[PDB]
Amino acid sequence: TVEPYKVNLSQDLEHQLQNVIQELNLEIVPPPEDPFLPVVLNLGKPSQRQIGVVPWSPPQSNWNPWTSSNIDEGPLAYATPEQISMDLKNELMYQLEQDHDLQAILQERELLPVKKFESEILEAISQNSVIIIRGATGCGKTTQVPQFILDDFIQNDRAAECNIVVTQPRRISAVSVAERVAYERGEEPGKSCGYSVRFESVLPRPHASIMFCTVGVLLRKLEAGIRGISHVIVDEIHERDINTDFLLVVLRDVVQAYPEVRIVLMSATIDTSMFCEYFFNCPIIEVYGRTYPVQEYFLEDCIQMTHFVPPPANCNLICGDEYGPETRMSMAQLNEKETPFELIEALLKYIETLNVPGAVLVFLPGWNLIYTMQKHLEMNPHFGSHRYQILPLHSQIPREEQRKVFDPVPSGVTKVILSTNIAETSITINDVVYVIDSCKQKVKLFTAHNNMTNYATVWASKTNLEQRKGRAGRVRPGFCFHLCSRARFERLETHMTPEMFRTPLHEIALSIKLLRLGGIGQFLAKAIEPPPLDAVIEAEHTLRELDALDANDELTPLGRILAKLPIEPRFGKMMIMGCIFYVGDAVCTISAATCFPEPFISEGKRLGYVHRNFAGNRFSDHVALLSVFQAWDDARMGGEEAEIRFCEHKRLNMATLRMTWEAKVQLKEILINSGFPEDCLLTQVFTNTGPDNNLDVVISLLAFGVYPNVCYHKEKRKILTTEGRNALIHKSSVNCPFSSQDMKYPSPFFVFGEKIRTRAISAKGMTLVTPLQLLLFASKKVQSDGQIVLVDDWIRLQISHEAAACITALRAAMEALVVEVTKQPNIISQLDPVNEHMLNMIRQISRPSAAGINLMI
Ligand SMILES: Nc1ncnc2c1ncn2[C@@H]1O[C@H](COP(=O)(O)OP(=O)(O)O)[C@@H](O)[C@H]1O
Ligand SMILES: CS(=O)(=O)Nc1cccc(NC(=O)c2cc(-c3ccccc3)cs2)c1
Ligand SMILES: [Mg+2]
Repeated sequence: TVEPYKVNLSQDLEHQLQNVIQELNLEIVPPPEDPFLPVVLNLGKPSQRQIGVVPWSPPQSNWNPWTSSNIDEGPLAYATPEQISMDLKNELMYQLEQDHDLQAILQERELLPVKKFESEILEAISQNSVIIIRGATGCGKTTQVPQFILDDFIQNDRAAECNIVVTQPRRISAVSVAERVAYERGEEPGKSCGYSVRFESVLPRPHASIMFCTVGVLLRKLEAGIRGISHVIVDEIHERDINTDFLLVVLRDVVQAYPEVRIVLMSATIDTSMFCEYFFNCPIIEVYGRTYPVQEYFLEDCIQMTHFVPPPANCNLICGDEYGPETRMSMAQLNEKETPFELIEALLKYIETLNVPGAVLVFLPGWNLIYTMQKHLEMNPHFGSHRYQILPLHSQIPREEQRKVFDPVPSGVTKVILSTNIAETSITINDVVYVIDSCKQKVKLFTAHNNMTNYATVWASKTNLEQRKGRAGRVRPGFCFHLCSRARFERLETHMTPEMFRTPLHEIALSIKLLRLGGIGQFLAKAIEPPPLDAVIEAEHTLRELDALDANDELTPLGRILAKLPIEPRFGKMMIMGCIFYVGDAVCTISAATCFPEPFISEGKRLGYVHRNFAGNRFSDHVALLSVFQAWDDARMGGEEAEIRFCEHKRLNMATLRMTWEAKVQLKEILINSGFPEDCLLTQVFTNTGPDNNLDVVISLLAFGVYPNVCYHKEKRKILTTEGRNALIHKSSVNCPFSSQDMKYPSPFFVFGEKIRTRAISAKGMTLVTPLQLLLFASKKVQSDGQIVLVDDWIRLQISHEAAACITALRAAMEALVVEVTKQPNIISQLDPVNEHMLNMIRQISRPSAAGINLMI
């Protein structure tokens, strides 16, 4: 157990709290008659009910479908479709006529398996409202089909009547495919091709254009409707991305009401009968090309071929008699929960002895096991520049480094790709003869009850291993090396659990309400495979708690704002609260930074003197974050090269800071348009060492945003979670003790970003908060016996009943103000003296000094 923490609160402040509560006429819960029966201090403190179909209209010559606005300037404002159609045709005919590098690219395009199905695909699309283009990965579904459709309208003098939307499940795919199709038309993105992912877009031209966006972005732009679009291409439907599954529900209603629209669903070689039945038994256009017979090998075959020996229910124990005693004895020593890196090294050295030039595609879960495998290889001098080109391929690296996987290598060098499941069905790498398959997947499991994020390394499906096996037989007779026992393969599920089954639904719930599609549960019931009940109940509960929905489950003015903001609704509300306190910029910066990896280059180690200094004396990763932005935004003043020098010298990832800043500008814009004043979102300079009340309030609002992630510090890295369970301070934290010197925290309480479950519970991105900040924002339920208070039945404080119930009343007073503010956001300019008195009182108890703490000593 742990003793109740004493909160040394001054007599002056305890009166001020009581005064404000009295001035606001707040119904404070009085003390208990006796101990043993404690009282809850929590103060509990609508629109008419409505199904609806998202409206549709075809392309128009004086309309820009991407900016969702009229063209009332330039030549295209008055110009007729016939002129635009001829102007765009003549331009393309002349380009193909001249550019010899473009002619060569078109000659590569015309060799892709999909090419010979061009006639049938175009014929199918023209006849039917919806079709499915099923076909193996590498035929050219993604890159060619949109072009075929566009060219067919250009060549047949109807370029003005074509505007294609193409949805991709991943961010990287939307941007990469746009860059790829642009190159294939001898352009950069911004002409015939463009992309619109989250916090980054390059808009294409208003006519005869393709938009490669993510589904999340499309849904956020449907508020007006699908106006000025001829075709909607939903790509990679087989991956079962939750937002894609959701869009198919929307699009089916759209097809039914507006059958003139054209929907093209594109899928790998899977059972597409589910989607066919869903879209009124639509046609399935089959696409195929040359494939070679790939030899399948499992963990037994690999260990035996390489004569491998590991260092110092389990399916590695189960092994057939048709194998060797040492093979069976060797395999048995391998832990299934880890990937054998030394075996992959042994498999690469075996691939050499076969004397058949070809690239090796190594499938791994995430950026960690790719980083680990890469580091492991470069240690051995054999896997050097002269003999091996080892290229990593995951989401969070520059596109320059990702483009290099397609580049040919000089003969004598082997191209080894250490990739995630991006290279499973989403992209095809050429000259791939060998595939080393870990047989694992990285999925984000989230259990709401304990607020546990688990980036788990779970088993892949049979369908996954069959698709990964097929990545070898596109050049010549290939080999696939599965690192799973022949027993384990039998125990694998046929298909991966679709995201709809195992993902929070509150972001989708808001989308449903914004687009006015009716009831959350009513709409999600129409899904191709509806989500489980508790996930819909959990979503409806989450949005009610935030006052995003009311008792009638109808969207509130607050809920409308949260829907438009593309971040966690809890961070969206934290930003709204931030605006009220005139710290809107800082909270927008913090909110943005959650969407990107850490700007620090720590390399999975403890932080150095340089990175730790950004934290100041606040014992906060979030203060460190805000501080690198202050330092970075100051360094940018001296041009681009000075920015690159600052980043290199301070070991910072420049691409991360730029994308995060860009995101902050876009979040800020959505608040401005929602009615919030300009001068409550200004970049206010701050100190991370000296007294700063604006930073005090940011950390108070942080506590709200990351709730229910709070923890208690015991000794060294060992911390106590909200479940009363043991957890660790993450190595990458500033609050992680460097070497043996134990940190003297002025408070044991920490709010934090993610509650990562691995071997043990690891709290990442930690910020120290006072016990007053704990009671104000980082708690829901509070019970008092008169002397002790019980915060969410996990930790106890020794604080005056009066102060604890008053701090609990401010929380309710703030919620009430947030509701009033969201009805008319411009009221934060001039507030009632009474409202500013409770804001000033929150500002007061946000201070360290308020809890008798001086961070400078
Ligand atoms: N960035 C790229 N660099 C080189 N080749 C590429 C690139 N993107 C796609 N390709 C090639 O284009 C062809 C079609 O790919 P794609 O349209 O993604 O196929 P799919 O039908 O599987 O979606 C493949 O041969 C692939 O190797
Ligand atoms: C609604 S639709 O489905 O018919 N068309 C559609 C589809 C997908 C995406 C977008 N639009 C965008 O992605 C973006 C637009 C702007 C923008 C807007 C105004 C001024 C300046 C920039 C930035 S991103 C439209
Ligand atoms: Mg594809």
